[PDB]
Amino acid sequence: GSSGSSGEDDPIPDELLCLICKDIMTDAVVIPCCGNSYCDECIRTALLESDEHTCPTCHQNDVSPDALSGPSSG
Ligand SMILES: [Zn+2]
Ligand SMILES: [Zn+2]
Repeated sequence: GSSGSSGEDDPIPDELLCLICKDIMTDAVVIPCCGNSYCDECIRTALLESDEHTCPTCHQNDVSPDALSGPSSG
């Protein structure tokens, strides 16, 4: 050996991932209804998926989509 870089490391932890597609959340958004990490889109589509805007984590009714920590209109 005698080359270097002797040691295994752990990649981005789960805590830094969404509970939907498990993909880096370019724009972490925390929902008020309950509070969870979801991709700017993940949370966007979700609300759509269901008949109406009903948060997946906690059955909500019209969860303030703007409330999210996204000043870019979402
Ligand atoms: Zn996602
Ligand atoms: Zn919720």
